[PDB]
Amino acid sequence: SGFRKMAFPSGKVEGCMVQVTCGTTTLNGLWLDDVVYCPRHVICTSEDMLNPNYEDLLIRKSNHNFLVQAGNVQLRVIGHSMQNCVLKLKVDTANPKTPKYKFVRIQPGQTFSVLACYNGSPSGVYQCAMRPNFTIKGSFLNGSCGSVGFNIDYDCVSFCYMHHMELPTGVHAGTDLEGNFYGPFVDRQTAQAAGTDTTITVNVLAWLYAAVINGDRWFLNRFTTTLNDFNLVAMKYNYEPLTQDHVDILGPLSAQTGIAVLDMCASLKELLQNGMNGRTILGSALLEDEFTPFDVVRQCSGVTFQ
Amino acid sequence: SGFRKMAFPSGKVEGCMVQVTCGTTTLNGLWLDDVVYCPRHVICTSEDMLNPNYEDLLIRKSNHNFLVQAGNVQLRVIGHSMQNCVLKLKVDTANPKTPKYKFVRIQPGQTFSVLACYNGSPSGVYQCAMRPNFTIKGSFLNGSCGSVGFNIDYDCVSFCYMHHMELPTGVHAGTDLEGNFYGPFVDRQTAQAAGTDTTITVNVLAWLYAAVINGDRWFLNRFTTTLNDFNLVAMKYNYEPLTQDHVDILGPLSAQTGIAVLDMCASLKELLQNGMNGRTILGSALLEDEFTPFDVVRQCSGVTFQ
Ligand SMILES: *[C@](O)(C(=O)NC1CC1)[C@H](CCCC)NC(=O)[C@@H]1[C@@H]2[C@H](CN1C(=O)[C@@H](NC(=O)NC1(CS(=O)(=O)C(C)(C)C)CCCCC1)C(C)(C)C)C2(C)C
Ligand SMILES: *[C@](O)(C(=O)NC1CC1)[C@H](CCCC)NC(=O)[C@@H]1[C@@H]2[C@H](CN1C(=O)[C@@H](NC(=O)NC1(CS(=O)(=O)C(C)(C)C)CCCCC1)C(C)(C)C)C2(C)C
Repeated sequence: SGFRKMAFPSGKVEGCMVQVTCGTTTLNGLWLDDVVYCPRHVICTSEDMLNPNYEDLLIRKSNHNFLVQAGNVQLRVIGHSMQNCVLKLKVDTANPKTPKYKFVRIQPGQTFSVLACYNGSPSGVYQCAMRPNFTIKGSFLNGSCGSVGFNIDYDCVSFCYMHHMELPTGVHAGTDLEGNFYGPFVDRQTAQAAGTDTTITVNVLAWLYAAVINGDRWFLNRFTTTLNDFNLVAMKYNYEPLTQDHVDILGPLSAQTGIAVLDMCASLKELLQNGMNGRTILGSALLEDEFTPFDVVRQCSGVTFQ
Repeated sequence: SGFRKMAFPSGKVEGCMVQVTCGTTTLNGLWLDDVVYCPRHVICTSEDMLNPNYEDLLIRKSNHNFLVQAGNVQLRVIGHSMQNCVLKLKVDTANPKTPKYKFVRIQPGQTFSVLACYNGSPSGVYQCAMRPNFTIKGSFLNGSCGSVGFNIDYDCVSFCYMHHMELPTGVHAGTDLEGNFYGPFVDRQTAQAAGTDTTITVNVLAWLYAAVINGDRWFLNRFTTTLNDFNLVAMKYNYEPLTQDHVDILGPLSAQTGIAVLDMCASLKELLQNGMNGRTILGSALLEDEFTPFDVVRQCSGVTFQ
């Protein structure tokens, strides 16, 4: 038993991390085959971030301006190209540790593991979720740009995030591995609007099911609620609308615990209105929304990977 | 910025996990050089748990009763020996991916990363701490026995834990890599006394320093205390006696934030007596004691490893 925030094993991603330097800016790059992916704003200076012209800046840059290192052994940049907000630094050596990689663009509510790197060296791994406002609550300092988020299907590493920048609130934003930002953000140092964050309801319900499997059962009621009456209670506390598809996704968890989704909704319908009086659920005093239904099945069935 | 429970990169540990099978029992083993380490109760059946005689049980077993597989490769066992509560299976092939390993026995209050494994395959990594009662709050199912805990010291992997069994309270217990259990426990299915769990005070203080660096400063008061008055409040709510040694390690955190340790103790002093009042520090409504001051320095400075 037990329940903790689990990140995927980072072994297959550590071998793809390199150091990328352009002038005085040093950040991380993703070395897959003979291509090195990194944030395109590595070619900028201090006052270039304020209003950059990336086309004009890349043109004044040449191949010997990019310094790519993989540990002590180096790589020679052969051809630089731009794809949206990421830089394609092609090299003369193909990565022998290239795994079965995969480029995916995730939806708000899905979780992934982040391998935080500095100077091309892995520092730590942790799990987080893409918030409904297309930001992530991660842990990043200077030098962490280029760190990637990923999942493992089985042997297929699914890259889905690359860190770019930090918001004034303290959350973080980035792109997929094709250079397209998550959200309405642009890679420019200027104040931009960020949306209001909501609570992922289908994730809170999966977390409550995890609490039932582990023994926490006090939050449970005997009543039921509609699929519409619950949405009234949800949409006040800035919770996210619950659909019929979410009920079908929670099938496995509903069948193992013998508690219908609409029954667990009635338990959640009561918790949001009254509070918790000062109790705890799974060792937490707040409701957790960073566990997808699939994350709960992994921790309560032992799903392993390559 | 940011702060999340962060685990060490598990790349160097994934290549050491193998599958050990003895009869019907299949669990995980640690492959370092030409030795495989696994819990000794792999030789037990279902009836042996109540009262196992490990000497008499091991004698009835031979080298060909132990089958070890590192994925698709079979490791033929040559010599089996028993050291405390772990079994050694010397195989004919040395692990070519043997990292720079190291066997350590951690103290209560220290943290480490756990690589939960099933059938010799890594399932995920998470961070936890050794509780003062020599238990850990982990996440383990059936087949997870043999999963190891570790720290990464630059280029040296420090193995410090191997999972063995689960307690009635939902917590877990195990041994070091020499076979010596953490705590008074013995590997036998029989009611066994566990100790009262206290809160690691030096970790809560370090966690409060992390909140100050990240922006959370509402809990800072204007009082101050010595080292003895705070211990009266701490020892009632089950915290560890705060010693002068704990004040000395928190230097880097106190020097960066400009807040003395005795100053943070007064702010903590009010936090135990008056509660928090539906408030959250670092996004948590409870006080966290699973972050050593070394962990906080790591996330707030950028320590990487090999
Ligand atoms: C990353 O590139 C890196 O690690 N580089 C190596 C050299 C150290 C670096 C690190 C981010 C902090 C964790 N990322 C950046 O420098 C990017 C790029 C420049 C500025 N930033 C960035 O993160 C800004 N944040 C920022 O610009 N946020 C906004 C504007 S704001 O934050 O509202 C304000 C007007 C500055 C107050 C822009 C985009 C949307 C969010 C708001 C800070 C360095 C100030 C944190 C690029 C080109 C965007
Ligand atoms: C591990 O061997 C494994 O993963 N095997 C693979 C093949 C399935 C397995 C993991 C189980 C839970 C994570 N570990 C065990 O089976 C050990 C060994 C037998 C029994 N257990 C075990 O964990 C017991 N727990 C237990 O016995 N705890 C106590 C006694 S008790 O819990 O108070 C009670 C009287 C049984 C209620 C003894 C040890 C100290 C704590 C108390 C359970 C399977 C019941 C969880 C060994 C040989 C100890």
